[PDB]
Amino acid sequence: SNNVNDLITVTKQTIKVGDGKDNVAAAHDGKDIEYDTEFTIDNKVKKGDTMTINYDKNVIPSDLTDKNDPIDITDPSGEVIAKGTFDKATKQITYTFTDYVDKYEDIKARLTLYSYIDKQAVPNETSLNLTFATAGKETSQNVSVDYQDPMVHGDSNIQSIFTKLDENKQTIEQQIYVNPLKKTATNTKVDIAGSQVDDYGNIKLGNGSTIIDQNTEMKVYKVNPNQQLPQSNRIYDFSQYEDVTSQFDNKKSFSNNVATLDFGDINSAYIIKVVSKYTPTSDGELDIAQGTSMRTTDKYGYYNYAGYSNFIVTS
Repeated sequence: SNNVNDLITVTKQTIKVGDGKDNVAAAHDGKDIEYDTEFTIDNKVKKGDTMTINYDKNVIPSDLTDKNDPIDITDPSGEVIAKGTFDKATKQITYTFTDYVDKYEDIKARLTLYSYIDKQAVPNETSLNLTFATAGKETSQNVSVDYQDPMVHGDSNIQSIFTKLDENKQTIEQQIYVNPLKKTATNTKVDIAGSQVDDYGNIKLGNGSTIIDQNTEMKVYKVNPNQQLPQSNRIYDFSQYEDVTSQFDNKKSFSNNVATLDFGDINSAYIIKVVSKYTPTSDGELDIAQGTSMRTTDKYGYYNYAGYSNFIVTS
C-alpha cells in the first residue's frame, strides 16, 4: 500500500464562489466555495492506495458543524471509486481507493467538493487568494468575499445568520445584528420567528422550522459607538461586548412560535444570540428555518419593517 499522487493526472481544477442554496446535500443561505476537479488514474493504482486533496488554509468543509466526512469519489453511475477522511490539522482529505481500481482500467473521475470561508480568519469583506490541490497538483484563484448586506427599510435595519448547528442536542445558533447602521430608532420591536420570514417581516409557514418560546436561549448585547461589527455576521468573542440580557427580562413576549423583544427607542447596534431547538424530518433530514424582523416608527408615524431569514435544508 502506498500514496499514488504521482500516478494521478490532473486534467482540470477550478475554484469558485458558489451559492450555498445550490449545495443540495446541505443547503443554506449564503455563499460557499466550490472546488471542481477532473483527473485520470493510472492503471497500476490498486485497492488500498491513497491520494490526497488539499483545502485552502482559510476554508472548512462545513461552517455550521464539524461533521467533516467528505463525499466519496464516484463514477457517473454513482459507483464508489474511493472513500475519504478529513484531517483538520493539514486541511487535507486522504482518499483510499476501493476495488474499483482493480475491476476497471483507463479510469477517469470527477469530484466536486464544497467548503466555506472561515469567518474568524476572514471577518470582513476582502479579496483573497485561495489554494487547493488535487494529488499535490496546486491551483490558485483570487476571489472576493462578499458578505450579505443588512435589509434596510427606513430606520429598520437588520441581518442574521446561522453560526453553529449541534445535531446531538438538536439546537441551532443564530446571530442577529439589530440596527447595525447605528441609526436612531423609535419604538423598535424585534421579532424572532421559528419560520421563514420575507424581507418585510411577513412570516411564511411550511418552509422549515425551529422552536421559539420561553425556554429558547436568548442573549442580547449592546455595541459601542466605536465598535464595528464583523461583516461576516459572526461574533467569536462576546466578552468584548456589553451583555444586556437581563434588561430584556421584562421586555420579552411569546405567541405562536414568535418572540417579541421590546427594544424601544435606541441609537446603538445590538447583537442577539439565539440558541433554539429543532425537530428533524421523519426521514432524518434537516428542514430548519428561522427569521427575524425589526419594526421602527418614522418621523411621520408610519411603521417600517425589515426582515431577514436563514435556513438549513439537507438531502
